[PDB]
Amino acid sequence: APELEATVIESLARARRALEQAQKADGRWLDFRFRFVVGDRDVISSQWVTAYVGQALARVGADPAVLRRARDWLKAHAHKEGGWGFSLATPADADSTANVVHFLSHTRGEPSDEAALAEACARLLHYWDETEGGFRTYRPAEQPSLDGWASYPGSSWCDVHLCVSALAGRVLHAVGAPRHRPVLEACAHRVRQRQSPEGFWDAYWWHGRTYTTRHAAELLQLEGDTSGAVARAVRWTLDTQREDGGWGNGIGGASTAFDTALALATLRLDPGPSGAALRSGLQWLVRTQRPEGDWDSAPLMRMPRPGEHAPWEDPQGCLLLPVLTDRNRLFTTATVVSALADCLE
Repeated sequence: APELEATVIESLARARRALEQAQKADGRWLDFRFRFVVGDRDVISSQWVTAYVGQALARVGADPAVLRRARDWLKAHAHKEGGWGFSLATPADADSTANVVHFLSHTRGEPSDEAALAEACARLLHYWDETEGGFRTYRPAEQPSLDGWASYPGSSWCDVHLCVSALAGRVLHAVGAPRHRPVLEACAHRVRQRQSPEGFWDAYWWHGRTYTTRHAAELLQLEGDTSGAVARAVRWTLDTQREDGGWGNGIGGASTAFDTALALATLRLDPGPSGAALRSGLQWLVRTQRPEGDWDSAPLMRMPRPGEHAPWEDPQGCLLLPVLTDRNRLFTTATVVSALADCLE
């Protein structure tokens, strides 16, 4: 498909530019905005978003200086303990930390870079639950936090989370250290067991059915699963594509770039029946790309109340805060860039 391939290459170039140009002078990317108290300052994600955007740009061979500035920022802005989190204004967490590992997995060979990656991996494993065979996003806090961050023992913020476990397994596969293979395989076991009969997976942190599906399906493929999980996830994905060629969140949303990118990344795992669906989804992204080179964001990430242990059962009713949008479009756009790269390879 030469005409499509050229338009996807141009799309990716414009997106890479938009992401690179959004980098702050000190190397960080900022997105997400929220707070719990009206009479306070907004929390903005620095560490998580920096790692996530960095990883996506690393994957597509973006400006090595941009990438280095971001790695250096992350090294100098780790939490005192526990790795990285939304920002230094919040506790550290497994998912932010997994994204740091994922970003650093692209920089291998120099002993300093090996040390930084091994350290990040050690921090990720702090969140590993050996008894349950999954990752908990937050560790139950030692002392009650200052502004009532919901990481206390009993909070669902500290449960084993399927979305985080799926990503963390993929990330550990990218690192490729034998010592981590046991954790990686336990993550795959958990996702295999908890796939819906329909073929999707639910998420704790994500307002939809697209996110865990994408990560869990790839994890199982990387693990060589023979149980049909990947094919069922792809069939579900094919069956849920919208008439405009995009995908939405699967819980009532219209087509978004985020959901479409996740869907495409899922389809590329089993491309045999999927070629027209891949092409139409790529066309949807090409057609809807903003002039700026990014895509429109939508409400994608949900913060459940700590007393809610199954937010997927009540996505509208579980919310501590309104569903978060990445209003700077960097998280959405980084998700797209990864999918475009996947589709070009």
